Amino acid sequence: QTQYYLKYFNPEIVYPKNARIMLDNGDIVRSTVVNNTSNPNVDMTGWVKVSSVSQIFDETYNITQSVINGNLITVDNFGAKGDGVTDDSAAFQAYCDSALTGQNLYLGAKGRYILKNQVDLKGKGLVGNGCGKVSEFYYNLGCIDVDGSSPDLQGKTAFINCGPTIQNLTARCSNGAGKQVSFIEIDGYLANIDHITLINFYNQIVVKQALVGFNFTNAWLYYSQNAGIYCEDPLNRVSTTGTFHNIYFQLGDGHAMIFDRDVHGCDFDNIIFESMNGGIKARTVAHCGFGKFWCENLKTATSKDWLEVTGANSCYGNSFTGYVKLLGGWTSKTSPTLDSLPTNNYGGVSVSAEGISIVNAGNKAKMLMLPSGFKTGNATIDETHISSSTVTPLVKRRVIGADSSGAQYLASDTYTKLSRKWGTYNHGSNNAGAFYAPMMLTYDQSFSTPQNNNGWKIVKESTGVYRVERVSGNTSVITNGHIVVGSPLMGSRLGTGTGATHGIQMIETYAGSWTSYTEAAGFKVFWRDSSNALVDPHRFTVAFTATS
Amino acid sequence: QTQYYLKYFNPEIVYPKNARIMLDNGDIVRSTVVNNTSNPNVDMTGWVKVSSVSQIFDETYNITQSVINGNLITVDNFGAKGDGVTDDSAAFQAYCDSALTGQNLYLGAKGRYILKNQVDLKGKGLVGNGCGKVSEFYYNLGCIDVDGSSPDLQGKTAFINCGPTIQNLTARCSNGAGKQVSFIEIDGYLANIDHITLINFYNQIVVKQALVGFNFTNAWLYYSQNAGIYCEDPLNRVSTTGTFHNIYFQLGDGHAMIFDRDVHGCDFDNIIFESMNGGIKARTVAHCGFGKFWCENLKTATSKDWLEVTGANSCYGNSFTGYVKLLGGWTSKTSPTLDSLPTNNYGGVSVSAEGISIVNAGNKAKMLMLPSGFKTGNATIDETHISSSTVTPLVKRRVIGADSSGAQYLASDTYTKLSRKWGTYNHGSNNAGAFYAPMMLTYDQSFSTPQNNNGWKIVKESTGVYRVERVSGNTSVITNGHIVVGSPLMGSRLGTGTGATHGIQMIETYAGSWTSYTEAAGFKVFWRDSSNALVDPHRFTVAFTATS
Amino acid sequence: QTQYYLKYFNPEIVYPKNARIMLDNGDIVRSTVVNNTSNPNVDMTGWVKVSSVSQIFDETYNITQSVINGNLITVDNFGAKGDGVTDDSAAFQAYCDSALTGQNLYLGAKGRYILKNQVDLKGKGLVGNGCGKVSEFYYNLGCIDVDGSSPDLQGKTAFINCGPTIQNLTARCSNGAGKQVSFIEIDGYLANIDHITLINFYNQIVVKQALVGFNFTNAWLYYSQNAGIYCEDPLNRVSTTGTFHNIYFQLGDGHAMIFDRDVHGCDFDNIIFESMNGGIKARTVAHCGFGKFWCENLKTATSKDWLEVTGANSCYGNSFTGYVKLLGGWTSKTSPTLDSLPTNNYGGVSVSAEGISIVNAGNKAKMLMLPSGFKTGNATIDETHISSSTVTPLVKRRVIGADSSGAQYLASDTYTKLSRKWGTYNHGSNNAGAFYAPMMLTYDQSFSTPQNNNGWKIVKESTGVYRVERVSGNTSVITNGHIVVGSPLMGSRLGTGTGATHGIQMIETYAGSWTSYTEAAGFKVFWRDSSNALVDPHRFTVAFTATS
Repeated sequence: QTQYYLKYFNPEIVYPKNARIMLDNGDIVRSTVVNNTSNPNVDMTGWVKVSSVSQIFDETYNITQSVINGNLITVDNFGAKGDGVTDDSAAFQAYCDSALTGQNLYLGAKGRYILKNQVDLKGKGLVGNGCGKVSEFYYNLGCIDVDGSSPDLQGKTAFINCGPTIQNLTARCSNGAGKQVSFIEIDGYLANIDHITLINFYNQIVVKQALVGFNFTNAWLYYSQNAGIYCEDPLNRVSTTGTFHNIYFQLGDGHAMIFDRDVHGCDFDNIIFESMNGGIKARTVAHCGFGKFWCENLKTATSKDWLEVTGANSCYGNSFTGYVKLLGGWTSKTSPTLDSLPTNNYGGVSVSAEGISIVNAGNKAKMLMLPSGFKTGNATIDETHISSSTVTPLVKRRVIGADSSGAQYLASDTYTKLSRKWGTYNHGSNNAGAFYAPMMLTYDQSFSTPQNNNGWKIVKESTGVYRVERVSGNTSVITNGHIVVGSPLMGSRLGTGTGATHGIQMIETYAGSWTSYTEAAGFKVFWRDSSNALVDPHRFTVAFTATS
Repeated sequence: QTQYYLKYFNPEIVYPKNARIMLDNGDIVRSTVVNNTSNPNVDMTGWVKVSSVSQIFDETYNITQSVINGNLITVDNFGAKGDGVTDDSAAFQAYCDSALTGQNLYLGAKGRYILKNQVDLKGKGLVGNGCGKVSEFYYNLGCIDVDGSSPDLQGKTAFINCGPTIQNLTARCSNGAGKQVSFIEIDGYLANIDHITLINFYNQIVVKQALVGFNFTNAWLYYSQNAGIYCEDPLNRVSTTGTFHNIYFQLGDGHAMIFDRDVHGCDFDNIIFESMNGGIKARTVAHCGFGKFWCENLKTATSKDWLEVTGANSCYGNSFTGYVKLLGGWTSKTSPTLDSLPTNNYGGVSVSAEGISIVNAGNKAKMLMLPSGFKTGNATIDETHISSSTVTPLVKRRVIGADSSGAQYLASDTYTKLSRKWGTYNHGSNNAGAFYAPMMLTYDQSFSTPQNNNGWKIVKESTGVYRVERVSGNTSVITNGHIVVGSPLMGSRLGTGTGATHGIQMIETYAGSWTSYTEAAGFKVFWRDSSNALVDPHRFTVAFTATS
Repeated sequence: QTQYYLKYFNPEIVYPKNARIMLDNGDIVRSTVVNNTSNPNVDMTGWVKVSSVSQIFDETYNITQSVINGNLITVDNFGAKGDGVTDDSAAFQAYCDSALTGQNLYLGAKGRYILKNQVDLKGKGLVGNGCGKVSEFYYNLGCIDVDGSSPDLQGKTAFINCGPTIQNLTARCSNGAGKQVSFIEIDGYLANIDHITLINFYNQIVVKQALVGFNFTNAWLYYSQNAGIYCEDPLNRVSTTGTFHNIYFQLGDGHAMIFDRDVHGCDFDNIIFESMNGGIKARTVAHCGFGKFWCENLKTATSKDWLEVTGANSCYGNSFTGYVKLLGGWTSKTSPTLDSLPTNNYGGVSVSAEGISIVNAGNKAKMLMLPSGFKTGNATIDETHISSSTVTPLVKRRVIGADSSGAQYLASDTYTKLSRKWGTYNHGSNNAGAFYAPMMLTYDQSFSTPQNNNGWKIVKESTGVYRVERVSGNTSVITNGHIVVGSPLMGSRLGTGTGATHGIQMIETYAGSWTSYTEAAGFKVFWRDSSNALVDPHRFTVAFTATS
């Protein structure tokens, strides 16, 4: 009939260039060649389908719709339904096997994509259609929904061979309790994971080999059965330089993070553990940074450390430099106020409003600064030079008052091998002064061996005459020193109670050393009774200084 | 016919399957059924429009253009013009009400989208078409432009019920000065806000309820009239675990951030306040981390604190661990060098090149470490054990010289209940030594009650005989101690100037304690005149040590 | 003609509205006007091409495909091939010159885009099609590939006038060794750079003018010939407020980052230098934050500092608050344990497991806290008040034992201008006690001038009578003090060995001061021989305290 348009191929006809007819299925074809006698139903040489996007043009750019359709390709291009029912695993696989697709796999605008079989990403990363809250509202708008009841997924990871990107993604496992379905495997060398929400699964993120240049941020990781993030490191490569920031772990049956082996130089900050059964676990944690942690409640456990390091002396070199909030059963081995152990401390510096402290793994030494002052873990505080080769004494300066202008006066002490003093100053008369801790030394004829202080001993020279003298090898001297002789015990060690009167005489180092330069090797003590006869105490003390 | 193609529906004709005719509007329809006698102008059963994307195919994928058009949906799909003039609010609303759209609302590639009415996002997040600089160049390429002169927006927020995402967005309010138009309301529980530029508005980001798992980064927030970020928390839920990083606040008439109530465990880092009239304000700030801030100039105010906490003793537990640059009127209550108050300190640890300090809110105690040493806020420095149950003394070790090999020699002190000494060593003779601070105790017959030092007092036993003895309950002993008797004041308290000679006798703890083991309870002092008769001074001093 | 559809324009025909004919090229046109007699081959007024996307509709939205094609525009829209061979520079330029394109330039889904000529971005930012690993696998899926052998690119930057965004991008330079081809120029004021991988180039990122509000994160920067990031700052604006996080610099022939001039208030964290020939270099680094750095191996250099600051005293105010790992030749001038210099220190606070320290650029002073205690860089440790106007003494409290309940007993010391003591307590008898460091002062008639301690000196008054007296301006007093007179040197400075007996008498400040209130100005010492005659020693010591 001439009242509608419809012509099928006729073998008797010669079709000119640009002639249009219908294929037997009704689709229109256009001849691209002169003298066309080929049947387009069996042989499309010399014909094009007019309803193809390669034959549709955007006049704004003078290009085909075919070209425009290369701007963004998703799993929907390969037949994914995203309908919450149909298995889309074959469409996901076809995307990853395609020659047309780029670095990443993309989801379409709206969809709940069911997966019932493992997808091999073939090195492609994963970009979703939104990072949603943990609710059906968001799952229905955009997510990957792994069917954990699928026999082909039991004990397996849903996505393998992930590229260096996981982002902008909501992913859940439905009906997988007890089936050990993990979400994704990604290599530890070079990754950017950000803005993800993962729900259920056994291990949510499975890291292959070891971390290096691995960046993980802004993740809501809810209801994992074993771990949020799991790194086996089967070859013991040793993980390094991983960052873990802004991660919310909630209501996991296991740990937040499990490293079977060793972690060096990694950074963890702004992490939340809410009703988990474990925090971060590793064999070794070395030279890592830890910032703020908020640890609130345990799922079924009664007590757990926020950081658990299993190796002996294998937690060391760390920076615990943010406040760790502990509520509802969480504990810490990293608090500045924690007492040190002789070994197996969690080694590092700890800085928060609780205190500023520093400790090593394999020793009791620990220093803590608080608003009130200092605390030590080994009953000892050292003061020395930063340089190990410097061998001068130190000087301590301490505020003791005001000068004449009203400014703080800091007085200087002395602590050398030969002198212990504390300085002062009289600003009324403008004179320096000092308080002294003298050397004290006692003679006692009942001693088995003479008492020695700092290379000096007291010996009897003759009746009533005692030398406070230098022993062999003592080349130190007294310079203009102060001398006080103590009280004699006469007749016996207990004493009779009788008294005696003393005088002194200096012992020079060389002729005139004392007379001219007030240098002495020591001094003699002479003891006399009330008749002025020389007499021998059983015991007496002397006190002296080696400087003025 | 005959020289062009055009056939309208004719009720006398039976249209076979695949027949094509034109609707009365000129659009071509194709029959999908045999024996078609239905008028496609009134009833499209058995017909399809050939210019629909459901009838156009991409042969590369063997799918319709309709499917490909599900890859990315924007407000442009719902009639938004983005032309800088036409109100697009209805198109934005239709997007949010549509069954076809995903987690987020998207803008088209290019457009300045005018909004004159409030949009209810219905839980969808917001993704823009670029995070631009603050200039018309970027607004013209891609932004949301809220008409602040619109009566329907006065006193209201432009977008309500935002989902968990705001990203890649430029948004401004035009002609809204004095109209109190705010930009967006987002729930505090689970948010990722990043790469945004917001210009004008009253409150730019309005947080509903309280922060928890709320992450905010990389934002240029210019010219707000009240606040960049405002959290009312009307139910006093208490905000936690919010992160605020890489935010540039510039030329706001009010504050950068206002929390009407309480914030716990939040992190703030790499924040700039340039010509604002306020920094961060809250009622309570507890266990929060603060990193680097650059605060330069105030808009109209003369002086403002970078952090303003209004509650009494409600700033505590914090980490102020980055440098805060203060220029042009900004002040700080968190500097390490700030003197402590007896109460209402901004409590926390403060660490920067200005000093390392720690302070609590409700107490004067504060410790500060600087290159020169230490400073205290309460005129006191404590030194004790980390363990509160340990009750041993401490030992301090201090460099005083070199050993014979040239290495540093650290000498040990003694400070027990019974002994105060400073150790030394003579490496020439290989002898230890010590400097002493003895107990001193004075007898004075004019005292109302005897002087007591450490459980010892001096009493007259008989003429010229005095006991330096233990009082009731003092079970401590002298072991091989040093004894020095001081100078007598004879005849009166002032003294006559006459002298006397002393001797001592030990007082044993048990028979033979001193003679055999040099243990004593105390000692007697005997005083005699020049004729060797026992005499009584009015006043005299003794000095002794309880150890050698 | 009757068995197919084909009709060309015929000037004898009047075409009704909706009539369809073919253009001479075979494309169908439809008349949009009644009585159409215009030839569509020369004049398209009154006609539309039916295969244009402006004539194709998505019935789901009731809009044209033309509108949908505004959702995402890429370089593919302007003829870019992304085929690894064809120069796409003209297509990139057309995109940037187009009225249709938004804030940023976008790549299509898949392609290796060759550029042989410089592209002027015209203020558009750059968004790629993935941030890949450093391998051909990823370059083939999606990258920009700059032809470094192109003569038009020698010595030039490939992209100029970049907008505020660079993201989600992989870019390499092929065959550019020795040709000094740099990648991109971007203004320092307001930038967000994230998730990029850059390979080869001379300078990878060229920052124009100076940093301010410049945010750079998550970047793998491999094989640069001069620098990963270069900032000349030709006008000396001074760079501020830049953030550099999560950057992996690997196998560069030059530095990671070069600032020719000054940097203030910038933040660097989680940075890796692997086999580079330099770290960060700048003229001045002021008030910057440095976090974790992992520096492992040098490419050809033997030794390099991770941070190199060239100006004298131009590294100051900084926070070195993360661990810096140094392996294979990297060195540091920022370690807490490094000895201080008199000048040119890298000034700042340094906090890690190595120690907690603080130092200024232009002074030797440095304090270090370690597990064992403290170390100083200038042989001095100060203890004072935080307030510069407070002029009271300090009290130190130190654990010395236990009280009767078994709690720690902290004893208090005394260090004033007039007194030095250490407190103790006897919990058996419940008595306070103290250890004393007295003032010591010696008389010697051979001194050129009298010895003075704290405003007191000893003068001869008459035969055998000596005054321990206040000098002019000393208004301080003795209150209930302890007095010990030392041993006399008789006859000469050396001493004869004869002795003498002393007594004392107080010198009052006013009549009755000592007798009634135990206040004294000083005291007299009287010396007598065995016949009780007054005698003059040549030299003697006194020790006394100004308080009890």
